Amino acid sequence: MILSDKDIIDYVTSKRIIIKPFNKDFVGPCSYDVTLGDEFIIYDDEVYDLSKELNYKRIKIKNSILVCPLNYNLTEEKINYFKEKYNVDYVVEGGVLGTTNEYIELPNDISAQYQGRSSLGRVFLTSHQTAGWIDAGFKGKITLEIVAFDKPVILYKNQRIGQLIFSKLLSPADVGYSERKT
Amino acid sequence: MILSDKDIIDYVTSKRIIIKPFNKDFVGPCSYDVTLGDEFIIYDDEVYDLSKELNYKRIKIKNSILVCPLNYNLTEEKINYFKEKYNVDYVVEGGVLGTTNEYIELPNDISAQYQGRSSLGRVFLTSHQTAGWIDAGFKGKITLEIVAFDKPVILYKNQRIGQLIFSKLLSPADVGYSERKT
Amino acid sequence: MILSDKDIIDYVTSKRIIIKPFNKDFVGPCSYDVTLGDEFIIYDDEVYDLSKELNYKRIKIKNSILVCPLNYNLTEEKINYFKEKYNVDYVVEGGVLGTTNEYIELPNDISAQYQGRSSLGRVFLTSHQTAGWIDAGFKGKITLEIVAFDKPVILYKNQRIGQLIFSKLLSPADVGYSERKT
Amino acid sequence: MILSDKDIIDYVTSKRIIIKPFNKDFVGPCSYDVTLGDEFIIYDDEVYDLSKELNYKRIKIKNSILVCPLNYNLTEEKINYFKEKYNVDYVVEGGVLGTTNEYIELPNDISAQYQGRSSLGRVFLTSHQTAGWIDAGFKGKITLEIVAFDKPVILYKNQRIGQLIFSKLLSPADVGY
Amino acid sequence: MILSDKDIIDYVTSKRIIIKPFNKDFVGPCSYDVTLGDEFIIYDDEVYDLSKELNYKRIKIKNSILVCPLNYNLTEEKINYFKEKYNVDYVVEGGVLGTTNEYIELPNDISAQYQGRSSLGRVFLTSHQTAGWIDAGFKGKITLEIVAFDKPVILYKNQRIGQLIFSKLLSPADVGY
Amino acid sequence: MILSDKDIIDYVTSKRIIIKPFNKDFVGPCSYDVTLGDEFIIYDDEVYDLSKELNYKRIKIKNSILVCPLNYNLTEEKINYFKEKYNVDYVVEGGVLGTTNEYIELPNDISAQYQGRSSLGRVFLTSHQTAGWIDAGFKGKITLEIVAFDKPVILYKNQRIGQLIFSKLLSPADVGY
Ligand SMILES: Nc1ccn([C@H]2C[C@H](O)[C@@H](COP(=O)(O)OP(=O)(O)OP(=O)(O)O)O2)c(=O)n1
Ligand SMILES: Nc1ccn([C@H]2C[C@H](O)[C@@H](COP(=O)(O)OP(=O)(O)OP(=O)(O)O)O2)c(=O)n1
Ligand SMILES: Nc1ccn([C@H]2C[C@H](O)[C@@H](COP(=O)(O)OP(=O)(O)OP(=O)(O)O)O2)c(=O)n1
Repeated sequence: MILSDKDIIDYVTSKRIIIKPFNKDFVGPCSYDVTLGDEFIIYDDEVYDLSKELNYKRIKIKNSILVCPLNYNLTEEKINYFKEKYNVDYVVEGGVLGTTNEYIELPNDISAQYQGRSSLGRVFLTSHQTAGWIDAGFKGKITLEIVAFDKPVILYKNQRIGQLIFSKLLSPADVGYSERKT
Repeated sequence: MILSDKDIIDYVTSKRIIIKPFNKDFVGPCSYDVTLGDEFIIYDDEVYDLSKELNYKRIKIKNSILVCPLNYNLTEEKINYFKEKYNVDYVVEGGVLGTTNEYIELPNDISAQYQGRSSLGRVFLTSHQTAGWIDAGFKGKITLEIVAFDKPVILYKNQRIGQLIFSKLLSPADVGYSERKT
Repeated sequence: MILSDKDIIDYVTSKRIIIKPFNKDFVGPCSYDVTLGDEFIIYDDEVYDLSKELNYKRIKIKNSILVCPLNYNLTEEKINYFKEKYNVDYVVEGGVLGTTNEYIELPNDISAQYQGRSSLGRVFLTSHQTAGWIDAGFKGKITLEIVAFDKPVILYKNQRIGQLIFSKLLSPADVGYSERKT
Repeated sequence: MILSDKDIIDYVTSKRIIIKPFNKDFVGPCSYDVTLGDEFIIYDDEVYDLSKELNYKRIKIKNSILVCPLNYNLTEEKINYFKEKYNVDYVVEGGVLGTTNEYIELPNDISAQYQGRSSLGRVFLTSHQTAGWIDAGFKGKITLEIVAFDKPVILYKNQRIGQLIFSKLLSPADVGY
Repeated sequence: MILSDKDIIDYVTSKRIIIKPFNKDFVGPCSYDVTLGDEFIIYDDEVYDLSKELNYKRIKIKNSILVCPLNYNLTEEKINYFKEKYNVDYVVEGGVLGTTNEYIELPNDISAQYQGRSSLGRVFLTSHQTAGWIDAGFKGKITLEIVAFDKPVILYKNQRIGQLIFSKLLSPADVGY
Repeated sequence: MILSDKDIIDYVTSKRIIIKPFNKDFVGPCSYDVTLGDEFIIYDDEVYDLSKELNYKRIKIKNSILVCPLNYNLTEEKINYFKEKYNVDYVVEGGVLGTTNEYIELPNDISAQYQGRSSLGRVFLTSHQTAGWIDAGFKGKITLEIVAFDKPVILYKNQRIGQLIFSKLLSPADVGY
């Protein structure tokens, strides 16, 4: 069973589900809208080998960024052309990592799924390529995997980028660890 | 909890969930198969800026369409080559918008998720790049975001293209508005 | 409602849900980790027409494989360069079919969703492009659709590749057929 | 998860839950009202020994019955007094077994609970001694255990006597029997 | 699906479930304790005929009441004996209607069941004849059907008398009434 | 959501729900049958005052007990008559407290309801005065409130006396106590 708006409000009110910052107007019929942070990550390696720590570069946009499909063959000329014509702060091609502004904490009886917003899916822009299910007990912001599959797409800082859908677990889960006191 | 075939039939029978047209043979163990409409949309802009109304072209296929991966570099020669060799009515590359033939209406206690069919996923053809969850209270046909990630794929008008999975909400949702009478 | 770790263990113990081979340490708060088999499939056709039986080649890796994004333009020189530098057994570009080592059987009251692991999504590598919901009653291994969307990614035989999330059905489903005896 | 009016309607429509006879007006927010049959059973043995076959007499009423609390001492004169004053066809004291008019069949994924009617509870008349849960897979009419705890109560043939609350099972049961 | 302490707290906080008055200390693992009001109702007619309007007397107690089993034969001397020995304000035999202090309102997606307090059950005192399920959409105080089955039992004004167990409905009900 | 036979089996196997002793044959479509212990408690005070400590006598039977309705007037001759005719070890009238043989422990996500056996309900014998819901987190044997409402009923040591219906909680409870 998926939590409706009424449930989302209840759980947030009692702190069963943490959402920071929380915006009551972001609560939908059965989901909670999340927004795009201004910090992005761009990898800098020939190939990705998870056995190692990948090399990357961190950038912060003032207002917007243009995400181009892979192999868009971006040149210095094309970049300045886009920045001037569309007033974007940064221009990237291929995959780029983003983050939600929202930090969340899930209880042991709730799992959440993140999904990119439909209006962006409509222009072939995704902010997550996997199902996006999150383990009960999870604490943190949501990492976004942004990729455009047709034409370059303009994304704006703080814009609604996706939604979290909350589902009840059949039973309380062992989140992986337990803590007590002296 | 996901609705089984028995539940799907019940809800459709009592009009709790509207599906038009409805085909009882499209009801699976825990989903409902939907079909591909003959109308598609192709955007025509350098970049996609959601602040504006995107430019596009509407096409209607007589029977089939060939969807090629992005940057397939389609030329007039290649198009006629495909149309003649595979008898396809249209040839496109990159993302293309489609629609289900089916129109649905969801009650305030049901959310639905659309997923592209497995047989097509098996050939790297997707008709939705996001989770595809639909808000309770939704009314309308399903918009498809079609993209091929390996080789061109032939799609046929009216073919089963995906499935809707229905989930119960924990509580009735506020669909966003309420209506009364004089 | 999604099954928690406690439920997963219960169902596996009573054989309601079959998982072979089963590793108790693969049970998470609300999912079960699956691993990557050593056999892969690569299609060999100009276009994919589902009306026919697609041509393909089966390969078996000794330890690892390098999955490059589509149109990576792999040459014999580049392949030997990768195999020597990263010690990979095979080098492929575009979509490649894989399989989980695990074979599963789902009861008539459970549906499962497969999702690629987050650590790999983080490097733009997916092992399924659709929602990945599996019908109740399903029996078999999970077919993986592997695609890299940014840079080549190294995958290792037997590594955890994704997770199965189990959901209860609202009612028992008709899996499609029934069997009796003389 | 208790079935709401809409769910009850759905399950009856698809024959997942059988209710014969069925009246849509008996469907409440989350229950289905059942009615009192005209047939009753009165045990005639000295004590109840479940290890033995119980003797009883079958009683059928035309319109109504007066249920008196145990030890009401129903003399021959008192019974006639009650029949003429309240127009009851039969007068009994202590326990009496009745039955719903409705015959039901439950699927392997539903369990139901029978509850006596609220209005009757308020006059200390009960139609069930136990909680009233009915196994998934059950088939049959519902046996009523009628007892009055304060003063005599008149029951009418075919009157609503209680309700069935339907609950979903977490998983399908093995209704082999 | 029965609501746990955390759920009850949430539903009361957002006013999905109304409970007036409300005391957080009455919230248990999966129920909410309710208390006994000082007002009771005693029927004064010879028999219960639901087809007619019932006559009754309104009784209000200051502190406590002694509930005796039916046919306890409460002579004038016995009543005074009980009042002086147990300091009860009123002595009654057989059934007596009471009410919870708490007024509740249930949403269209919740049904509740009232259950008599365990400690009282152990002394054979019941405060409800039926299963106790309350329709989704219900509004009002809970009517108590009090009867003692073994020996007289003293009940105190405002004491915890039972509990409400809340259950989720599978779907929203049509609480038009 | 009520647990089905398969769920009960799973929860007992993983020790989520403790039942000692446990017999797989007692698992029904959606319940678990419990049995009658040989120990009973009979209160010996004039009235029940929960504000005070209750006096009682401990009774243990070898094989069976005869439960008579209240005010059955069990003279010395009547008792011997019943013992010799029905081979019962003890004869009591009114309420008697019993206990299940089974000891249980419930997890923070399950609540259980005890219900008296159907066959016994049909002979107007009840083993619980309240609805019977048991808090999540509970540990212990189940106390039985036995009362006969029609005629004397013979109960046998170790016989199935009722059943436990297990329900899932919507969320985990805070079973601190
Ligand atoms: N008030 C009642 C009483 C009984 N029954 C039904 C359900 C029971 O399963 C059946 C009686 O079965 P048994 O005669 O076999 O009684 P048992 O005690 O021997 O078995 P069980 O405990 O399963 O009822 O009748 C009913 O619908 N309403
Ligand atoms: N112990 C009780 C008894 C009753 N009620 C409430 C719920 C009932 O719906 C209402 C009584 O309604 P009616 O007077 O209309 O009784 P009816 O039998 O005629 O209708 P119903 O079967 O719906 O109760 O009072 C309650 O909260 N506690
Ligand atoms: N038939 C019964 C009666 C009681 N109990 C258990 C569950 C109760 O929580 C406990 C009795 O607790 P108390 O002695 O504290 O009774 P109280 O009324 O004071 O508290 P509570 O209302 O929680 O029971 O015994 C049981 O399993 N079966």
